[PDB]
Amino acid sequence: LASANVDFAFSLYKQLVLKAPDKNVIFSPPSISTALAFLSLGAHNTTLTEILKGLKFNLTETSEAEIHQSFQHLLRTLNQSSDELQLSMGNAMFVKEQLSLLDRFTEDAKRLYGSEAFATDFQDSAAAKKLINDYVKNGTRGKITDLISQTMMVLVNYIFFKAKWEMPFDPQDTHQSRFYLSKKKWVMVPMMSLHHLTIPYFRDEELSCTVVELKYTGNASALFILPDQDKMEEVEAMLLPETLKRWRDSLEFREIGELYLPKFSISRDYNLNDILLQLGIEEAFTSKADLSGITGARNLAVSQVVHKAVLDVFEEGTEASAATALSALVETRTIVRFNRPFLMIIVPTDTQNIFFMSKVTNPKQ
Repeated sequence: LASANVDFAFSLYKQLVLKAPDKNVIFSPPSISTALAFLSLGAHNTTLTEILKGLKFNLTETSEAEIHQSFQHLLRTLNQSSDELQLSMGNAMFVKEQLSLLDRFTEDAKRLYGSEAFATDFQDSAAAKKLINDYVKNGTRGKITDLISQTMMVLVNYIFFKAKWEMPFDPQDTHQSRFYLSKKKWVMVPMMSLHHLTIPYFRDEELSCTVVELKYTGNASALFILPDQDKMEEVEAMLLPETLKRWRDSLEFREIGELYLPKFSISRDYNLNDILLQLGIEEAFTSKADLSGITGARNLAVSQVVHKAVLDVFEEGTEASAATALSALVETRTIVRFNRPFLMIIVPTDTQNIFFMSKVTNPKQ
């Protein structure tokens, strides 16, 4: 169920951070989950089993069929670009001209993942690569080749997101301010702010961090976690499903005098080969790969999996795209200030799933 998608998200995060301990992180779990399951559609035996288990499903409790039904359901709900909250996701395949495929593969891909097919000419690589990159701004790509190569096809999943803050910031309350990277180093950042507000709050003394929730208009919210100084590594160590359930259950309305949140934008390009290997998905990258469900023959193998994501946080709200754009200072009562490394998780209000995960160590990066 959705407990698999959340479980998969924290497992991925732990590995990305071990790869890079002091850089910014940004990724979309549901895009990476759907792409892998889209691939597993033409897989068999051990190759199949490693993918489904790598995704954190309990096979002793769920059949393969039920798993594809869940993703079909997940796709029908997401697509809702109208109620002030825009969210969209699609799948597609680029195939080399004159490449035979099994009727069942083509059919199921269509009925379960809404996949489209495009006749592609890879012999003209430079142009074939640009077309695919332009088609996928935010998303995941799986390059498939001849067992043991060239390029037979590329599977893809893309996502878009745009939302409005339920309590907008005013461009006139944004001021240049400090942001400490270390306990003695900092940079200048546009700091937004709100005054005299009541929002859900909770102080986690166990992990030494502060949690706050800012809603968007529509069925979604953003959670911001502020670890005390030199405590990020300790919060990261306990980033598990249970902790999330506990933070969301402990939130209580409280009044704040001032809230300062930096306006930023971050993007990342990931090569996921090593990571997936660390999670148990191995055989599909070898000669022993069993992807006979695509063309009928065991002559295909996965060579490369990449993920790309962009996040923009500003006065009006949040968007998964790039940016383009008196003010008298007050200081009194209580002051929550996100002027040091923090975490941000975007989750739907009535469900236990996550659309975006990110950590901000340096906003000017």
